[PDB]
Amino acid sequence: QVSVQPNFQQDKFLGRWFSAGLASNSSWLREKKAALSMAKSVVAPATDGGLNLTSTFLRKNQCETRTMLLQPAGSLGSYSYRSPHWGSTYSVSVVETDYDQYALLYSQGSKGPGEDFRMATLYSRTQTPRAELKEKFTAFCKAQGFTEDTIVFLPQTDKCMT
Repeated sequence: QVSVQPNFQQDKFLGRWFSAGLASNSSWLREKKAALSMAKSVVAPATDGGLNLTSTFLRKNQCETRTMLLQPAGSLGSYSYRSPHWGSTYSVSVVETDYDQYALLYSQGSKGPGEDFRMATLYSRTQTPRAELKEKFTAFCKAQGFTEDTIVFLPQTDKCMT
């Protein structure tokens, strides 16, 4: 169902990214806003196989850091994530990227109570992606069935980014 970036090259996907947009279900957004803020996300190879995604961001008056392990799931650019909290698994795909400016990711619940969860994410090498990039994101989000009220862009911030 979900496309992956053709000939995905993980060697070129590493290092610092910023979360610049998201889209998800109505309910999740109902009490997870206010207020979502921009995250700094660092991508590095995992010795257990796959990639570690380490995110830092402002939440409840403090900078918080979290690490997500993404393991290969069958095709280059297609990964799986197991939540350590209650154990749900999620498909996480790098749908489209140019490596040096943007990446569009798509996450879907696979098994567990998180099964029906669907979320798209815009990652950007800069904190302020061009209008054209924000349009690639809106386009993918709408094509996947997200309504405009569920598509949220996250503004530039300095807090927790250093």
